[PDB]
Amino acid sequence: NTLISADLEIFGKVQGVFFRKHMQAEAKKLGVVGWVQNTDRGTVQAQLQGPISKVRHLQEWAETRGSPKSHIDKANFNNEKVILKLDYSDFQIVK
Repeated sequence: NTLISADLEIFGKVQGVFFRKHMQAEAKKLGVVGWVQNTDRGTVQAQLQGPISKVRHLQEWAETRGSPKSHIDKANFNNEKVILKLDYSDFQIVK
């Protein structure tokens, strides 16, 4: 039904801990597409697209679960918009 696109950035101990791999794995199970990236500021950034329910599940994962060794201090969500079709075919880990 309703598709959304939404940005996020996660802060804390979030690099070097398989965060990108685990986020990608969860997104693929959920049917969420887009990308995730390590920033040069020690944070993780992503864009998520998909059915709102599935995006919400992945956003919850990013904010409260993460990978086993990650510690999440904060999660920022913004630029959410309703979209009519997906701009991505799957969820990529990007450099």
